[PDB]
Amino acid sequence: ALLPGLYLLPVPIPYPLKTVNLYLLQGAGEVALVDTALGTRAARGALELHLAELGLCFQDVKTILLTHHHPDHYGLSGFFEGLGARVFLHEEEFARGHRFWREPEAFAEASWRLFLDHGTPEETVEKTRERVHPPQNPLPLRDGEALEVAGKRLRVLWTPGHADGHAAFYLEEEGVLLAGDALLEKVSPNVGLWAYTRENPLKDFLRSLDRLADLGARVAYAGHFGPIADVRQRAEELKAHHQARLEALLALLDGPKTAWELSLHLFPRRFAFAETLAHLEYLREEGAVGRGGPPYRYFRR
Ligand SMILES: [Zn+2]
Ligand SMILES: [Zn+2]
Repeated sequence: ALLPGLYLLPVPIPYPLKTVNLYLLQGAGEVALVDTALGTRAARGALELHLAELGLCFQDVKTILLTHHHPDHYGLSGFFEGLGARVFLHEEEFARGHRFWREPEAFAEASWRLFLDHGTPEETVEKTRERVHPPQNPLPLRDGEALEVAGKRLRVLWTPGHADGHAAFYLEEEGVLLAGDALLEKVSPNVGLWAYTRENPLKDFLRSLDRLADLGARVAYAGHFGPIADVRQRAEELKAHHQARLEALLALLDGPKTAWELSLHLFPRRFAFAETLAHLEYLREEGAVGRGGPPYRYFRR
């Protein structure tokens, strides 16, 4: 129990992060989940056992609050919805990451072309899609809106970057931030440029870190790894981290290079590619780099 009626629920995931952190809220006769893991036997089983420990079934969870559309957070939302749960998702996900799951053919060609144009040589995504149960009627959340959930009051903080409609949930009185993947303690959360992403995802991400830095939160519980005791400090560390990565990427451009080959050294794979692309497009917008093609080869001015 992180607070009375607020519980950390670690769930195994078949991705390099290995474990996703879900948050269970119980109170005032209500039960809610922040994030849902995904449809594997190991993930479903772990979540069931967690709920059982609290005396609950899947069917007891009537409210779902999603930080973002990534499979490790969004994967079981449609399952819970099928049992009668109400699913909440930030509005900016709807035409992007949410559409990606709902309409497999909406971004398919662009997704592959983005890889190919940026030097990727000739699916795990299909395996992922099989583990994802998209909600049919999710309700759009808005930045700054206030939710009364299980006796607690949560402020919706739109924090784009890691995902377009990424939302953190902030308990203002307690100063407790449910950060999702906008902030992590050990590594940087991915900032990837995908076919459905906003124009400059890294710029969004750094502005989101600024927003969280000035928030005044007393503690952050994120989507992965351990608790974050000093939120401003970690936000400032992730700022500095990406500044170092930008400098590192500039150094790697000793000649014209593709995003694929660059991603091997900037990250000594799919996520590495998208992150590298995000950093390149940030640099290009600033004018620090240019590109020929397609096939795109980036160079340092
Ligand atoms: Zn994520
Ligand atoms: Zn995650």
